[PDB]
Amino acid sequence: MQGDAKVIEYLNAALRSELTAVSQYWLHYRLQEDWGFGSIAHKSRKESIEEMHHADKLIQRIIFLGGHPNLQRLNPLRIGQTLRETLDADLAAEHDARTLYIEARDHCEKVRDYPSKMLFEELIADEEGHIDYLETQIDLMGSIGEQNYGMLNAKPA
Amino acid sequence: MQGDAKVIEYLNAALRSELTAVSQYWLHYRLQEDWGFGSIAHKSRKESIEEMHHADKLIQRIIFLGGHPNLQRLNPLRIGQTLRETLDADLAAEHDARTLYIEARDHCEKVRDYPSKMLFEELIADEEGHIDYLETQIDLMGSIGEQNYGMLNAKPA
Amino acid sequence: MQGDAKVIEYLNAALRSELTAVSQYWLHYRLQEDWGFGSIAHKSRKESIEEMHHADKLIQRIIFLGGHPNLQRLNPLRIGQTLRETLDADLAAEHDARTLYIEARDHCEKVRDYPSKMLFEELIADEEGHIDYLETQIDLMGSIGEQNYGMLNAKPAD
Amino acid sequence: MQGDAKVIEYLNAALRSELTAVSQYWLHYRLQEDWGFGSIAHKSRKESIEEMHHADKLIQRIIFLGGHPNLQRLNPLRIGQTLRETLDADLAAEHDARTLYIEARDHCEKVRDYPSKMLFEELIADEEGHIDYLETQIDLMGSIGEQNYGMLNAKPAD
Amino acid sequence: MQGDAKVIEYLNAALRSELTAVSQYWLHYRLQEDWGFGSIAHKSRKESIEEMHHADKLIQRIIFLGGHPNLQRLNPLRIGQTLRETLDADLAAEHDARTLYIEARDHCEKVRDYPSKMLFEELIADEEGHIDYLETQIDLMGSIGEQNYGMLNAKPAD
Amino acid sequence: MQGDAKVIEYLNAALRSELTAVSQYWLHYRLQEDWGFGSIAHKSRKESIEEMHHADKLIQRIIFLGGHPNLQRLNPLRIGQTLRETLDADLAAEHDARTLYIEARDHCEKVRDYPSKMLFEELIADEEGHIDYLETQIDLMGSIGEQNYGMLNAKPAD
Amino acid sequence: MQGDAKVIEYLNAALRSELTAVSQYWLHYRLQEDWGFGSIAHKSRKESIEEMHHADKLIQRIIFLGGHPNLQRLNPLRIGQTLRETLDADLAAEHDARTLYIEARDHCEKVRDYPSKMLFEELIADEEGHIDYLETQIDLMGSIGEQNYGMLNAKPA
Ligand code: HEM
Ligand code: HEM
Ligand code: HEM
Ligand SMILES: [Fe+3]
Ligand SMILES: [Fe+3]
Ligand SMILES: [Fe+3]
Ligand SMILES: [Fe+3]
Ligand SMILES: [Fe+3]
Ligand SMILES: [Fe+3]
Ligand SMILES: [Fe+3]
Repeated sequence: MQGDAKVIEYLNAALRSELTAVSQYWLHYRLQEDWGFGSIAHKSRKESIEEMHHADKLIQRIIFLGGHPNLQRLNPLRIGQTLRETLDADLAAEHDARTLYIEARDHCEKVRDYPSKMLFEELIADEEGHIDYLETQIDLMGSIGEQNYGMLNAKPA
Repeated sequence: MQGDAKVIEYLNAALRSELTAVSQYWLHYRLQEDWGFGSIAHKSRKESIEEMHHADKLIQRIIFLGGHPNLQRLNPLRIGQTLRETLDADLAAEHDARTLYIEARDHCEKVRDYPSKMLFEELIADEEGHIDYLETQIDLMGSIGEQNYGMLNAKPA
Repeated sequence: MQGDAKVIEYLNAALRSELTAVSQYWLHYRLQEDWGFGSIAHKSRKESIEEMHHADKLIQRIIFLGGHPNLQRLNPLRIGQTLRETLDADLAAEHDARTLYIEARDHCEKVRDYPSKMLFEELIADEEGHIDYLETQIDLMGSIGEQNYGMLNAKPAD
Repeated sequence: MQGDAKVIEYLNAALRSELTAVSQYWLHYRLQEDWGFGSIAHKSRKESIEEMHHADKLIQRIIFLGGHPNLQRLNPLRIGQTLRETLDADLAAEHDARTLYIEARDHCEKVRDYPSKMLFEELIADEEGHIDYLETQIDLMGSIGEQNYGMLNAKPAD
Repeated sequence: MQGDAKVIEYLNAALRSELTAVSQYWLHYRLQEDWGFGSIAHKSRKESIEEMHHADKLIQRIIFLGGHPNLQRLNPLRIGQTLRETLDADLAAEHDARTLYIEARDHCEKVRDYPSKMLFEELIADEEGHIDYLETQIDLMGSIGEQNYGMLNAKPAD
Repeated sequence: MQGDAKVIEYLNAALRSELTAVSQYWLHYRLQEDWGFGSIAHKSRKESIEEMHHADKLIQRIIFLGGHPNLQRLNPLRIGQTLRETLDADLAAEHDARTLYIEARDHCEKVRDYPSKMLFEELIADEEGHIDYLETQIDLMGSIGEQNYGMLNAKPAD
Repeated sequence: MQGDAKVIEYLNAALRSELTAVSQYWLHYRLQEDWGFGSIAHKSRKESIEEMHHADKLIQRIIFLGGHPNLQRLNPLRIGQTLRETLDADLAAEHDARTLYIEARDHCEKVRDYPSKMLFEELIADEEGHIDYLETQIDLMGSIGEQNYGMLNAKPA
């Protein structure tokens, strides 16, 4: 069924966002494990699959509203060089992503597209959940220090 | 059955004490886990539920003696800002709490209310048990140091 | 995640509201048992634990918004002595809570803090189903007598 | 091991008041049951059995102490003539023994017979459990009418 | 159902002699055990419990008959001072009650109270089982020396 | 938890008392087996391990009171050579212990150190049940002969 | 059966040695766990029970040779104040103990009491096993350092 011409645009921008978040944590998963931190790299992995199901949902919904999901392009990817940079790249991502999901959110009701609104309500809560978790790591880290952090976050033969 | 007008007062003061200890470790459970120390925050949690069953018992006993359990007010809550302050706030609490349970204890026999006395005997042993455990943490801590302590006490993705 | 300073005072209020509720539900639990009404007593035990999870959910979130929770105080408790007074009493508490919850949800909707909004909206349903329930006991009290209602909810001497 | 002369008879008045308890309780069981009130009849029965166990512990302790248990005569029993009277009559038997037990509990403190001392401190808590129970059964009875309580404690096809 | 006045007291002397039995037996259990003779102490205990059951049946029957059980006082008990004396003293308690039971068993025949009649004809066979038992334990004792019998009935690490 | 310096010397004494007991019980274990009395031997093995837990419970607590335990020494051991001398011997040790335990509990009651008090009170029951037991073997020795008692507790050549 | 009057003396001296080793590691088990190092305190415990079965064997054997096991006295107990002192007190013990079991060993054959010799062969191998393990700890320790050591060796709520 024909859907708000703008809700779709918003849903595409969103999709460009998760798809970015996907390649970015996936790429982080593989850097952290190769650095010796396979336990945060196990998380970085599940966070990527989580974003995977996010885009899946978004594409589902667009096609519903008779739109065309632009998968073709990503936004600018951030890649840390150090554990801490990895947790910032994610934090700064989840923040941008957020600001957007609300502004898109605040639009779906105006056009009275409510299920598409509570798919932003879902995402917002997810992201914020993800924000919660990132913050704690960076508190944890800059409390016990960046090496213990890594030890705590690695594994031995 | 009508009970010593004072044993009741004592039992209420006690109740005001556990109920304080409940909100204080519960609140600590949620601060420590958000700081990255979910493993001491798992203990802080069970210690709170332990105090939960304590108040439950106290209320049971008052109502027995035909008294009126004042749940309405708590004492002054202590909240650490740092792992160590968290383990002191608890220690100083368990100490006060103790001094009291004995003085109340020493009163139940005089008025010859013995089961109410051996409910202070229970609590005293509990608290002291809890004192035992706190002390060890603060020895452990100020031996291997405050960061290892936290690492030992946290968890990774 | 630096939260809106006004959102936090609303959640802090809901906290003091729920903590209050924990206590007043838990007291009626213990009075009812001792009076005899095993059953309704067992139900108030559980509705207290209900709140126990809500008080917690509030602390969780407040802390995440960078706020500082306040368990240091609670509101005026309504403790009945008859059985109907227990039900009247709980009702009034729920109504109060819901009036607060509806208001806090609107503040959040207006700061565009949506997850707090969905907490208060999931909070409202909670209290409202509670309400539905209580209004049924009192509904049933009117019908079968303020006395057969006690026996229904009384456990036998097992 | 030779006990304090007086401890070895506090034990024997506890034995006395326990055997009467046993008889009394068991009579009510058999009464409350012929009357129609099976459930409370059954509680009445469990409680006889718990005194059976007290009696035993007392007999045991005495013999360890080199004293001679006196199961010969038992106190005057109170037998109810209605359901309401049964609980009453059982509440006084209890109030007595609890009073007895304390007075003995501290004789033991004085002669330094701390395990006897503990026995009694334990026996108190069990007679207290029973009182809290009988009281509460009176509150309930009192409030849901002494006629419905009657029926809450019956059976039909059992 | 209103019983024959006399049947409703034969039942009550059987009740009497049964409760004494119970006490007596149980005392020997606790004695025979502090002495070292655990096994016979344990038989002594099972048998207390079987009288517990007789007492009950008697109490039941009386109440059906509209009579008032009299658990108030019990017969003079015979307490042994040696293992040999315990069995002796238990053998007379038995010879008595068996004698009592028959005399009552045919009162019942005469008033036509055939189920009471049967009760007693049953109680006989159970006191007979016990006699045959105590006798036989005397034969044995008598023959393998009253010192070995002692030990055949003991335990070591139990 | 800075403990009363006098409480600690009492627990230190109980420690030396129990450590002593461990050893003397464990020696009778090994002598009895070698003499033949498998059973009573197996029992002394276990009563030694009993103490093993008490010696431990003392160390635990002392350390918690901020004290310094002393395992460096023990008291004069009583080692019998006959089987009755083993039983006599253990008795005397228990009596000694209990006299110490009763005294230490009173010191604690008076410093208002209640958990140490409840340790010594739970310690007294321990030794007293032990006593009960030993006085039964010797009780049974008097009865069946100082010789059949050995055979009872002897294991056969399996 | 009557046994070498000296093998017995040696076996008693030995017994005085294990019994010393028993109270010493048991006492160490309880100090280390109260300091926050319950995982080395779990070992210190099993090492004590191991020595328990050692004395048990020794007493068995003496009584066999128609001797009288002197349980009455212990040697001078060592008690560390710090994890490291705990691992030295044990090391110095196991060393003394050793020197002795050989000298006793070297005597059982001369008097041609061979099973009593291969009970010293057992003990020697045990002790040396125990020596092996202590050494490794003190290498491990004075390599990663005394705090990591303790962290590695403790546990959290
Ligand atoms: C009068 C005060 C309270 C009493 C008497 C009480 C009592 C209890 C009891 C008895 C249980 C578990 C039953 C069992 O398994 O044995 C329980 C569970 C629980 N309590 Fe409370 N409680 C009190 C207040 C609180 C507070 C202030 C909180 C925190 C806001 C809280 C949070 C919880 C939670 C979350 C559980 C379930 C376990 C879980 O899901 O984590 N309670 N309580
Ligand atoms: C002399 C004092 C008495 C003592 C020490 C005593 C002891 C006991 C004990 C120990 C049990 C079961 C405990 C177990 O299973 O370990 C029991 C059950 C029973 N009691 Fe007694 N009793 C006494 C007197 C009585 C009396 C007066 C009655 C009333 C008729 C009675 C009737 C029964 C019956 C019928 C049972 C079997 C119930 C069952 O366990 O299924 N007893 N008693
Ligand atoms: C002659 C001296 C001792 C001997 C021969 C001895 C022997 C034994 C043996 C053989 C076992 C376990 C049986 C098995 O499962 O294989 C044991 C267990 C035990 N031992 Fe001893 N022991 C002695 C002294 C001590 C001391 C001084 C303590 C500490 C105070 C102690 C504390 C324990 C404890 C607590 C257990 C049971 C496990 C536990 O609950 O932690 N023992 N002993
Ligand atoms: Fe997302
Ligand atoms: Fe507590
Ligand atoms: Fe709620
Ligand atoms: Fe009782
Ligand atoms: Fe019979
Ligand atoms: Fe002991
Ligand atoms: Fe060794």
